[PDB]
Amino acid sequence: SMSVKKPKRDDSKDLALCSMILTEMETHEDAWPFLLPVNLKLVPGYKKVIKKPMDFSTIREKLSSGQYPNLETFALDVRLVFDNCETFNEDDSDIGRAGHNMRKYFEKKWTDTFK
Repeated sequence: SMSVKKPKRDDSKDLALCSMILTEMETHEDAWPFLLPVNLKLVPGYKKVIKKPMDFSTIREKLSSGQYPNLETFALDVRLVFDNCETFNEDDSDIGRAGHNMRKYFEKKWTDTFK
């Protein structure tokens, strides 16, 4: 509260470490469904159904331009990519499986780096 602060958790490396994680996700073999924004003209249903589209290229641009105020807003956009994928894709599809694999991969890197 006013003039009463918990000790300062060092956040000075968070930008670098989020960028490293994002690189690792970009280079995973199963990242191909997530690299670029879904083409809203060519994928029926996507525009109406997926209220907040998100992809790794869009995260990378946001990261590079100071649009994440802290590491939790970064994790929220990564999870959004996989939550969108689950909303639109059957679990037993290549893209559905890709999304489960990537979410697992991300959550381990997240825990190992920051928890």
